[PDB]
Amino acid sequence: MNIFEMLRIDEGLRLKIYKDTEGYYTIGIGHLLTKSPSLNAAKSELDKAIGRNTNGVITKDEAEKLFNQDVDAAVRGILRNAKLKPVYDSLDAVRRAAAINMVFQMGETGVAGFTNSLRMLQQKRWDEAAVNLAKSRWYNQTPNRAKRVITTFRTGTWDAYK
Ligand SMILES: [Cl-]
Ligand SMILES: [Cl-]
Repeated sequence: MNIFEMLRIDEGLRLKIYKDTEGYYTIGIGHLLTKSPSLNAAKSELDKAIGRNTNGVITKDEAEKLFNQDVDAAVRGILRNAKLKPVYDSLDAVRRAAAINMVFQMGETGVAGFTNSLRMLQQKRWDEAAVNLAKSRWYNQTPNRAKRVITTFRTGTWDAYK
């Protein structure tokens, strides 16, 4: 298991513009196109992202190229963020994958607001972090995904994903 296979389980793969759990236009492997209610705005964001006239459909290769860029972008966002980077550096390889999953889902700014959880993760207080991570809109809106990510931070294994 790795970050790619993890996010592929959590996000799915859809080759046509769809709305995500929040109602936002999305395509591929959780690639958010726009928060705007306009499907025309989505299509135009999609065209720009892929570099051709898509009419709201992309191929598998194209969904995987977006995925690759997005995983890369989430890593680079962790490493440039003063609050995330120290936590990430302190973690083992499995729990690093959990931190990436969270940033991919909710952005660097969102994860950086989990101030208390980040401190507990940094101190390696796993059971405590997991309890605090769960007291969140994140956990209440997407409980099954959030449980898998929280289990990863708690155990340091891929058990929630097998
Ligand atoms: Cl893009
Ligand atoms: Cl969920």
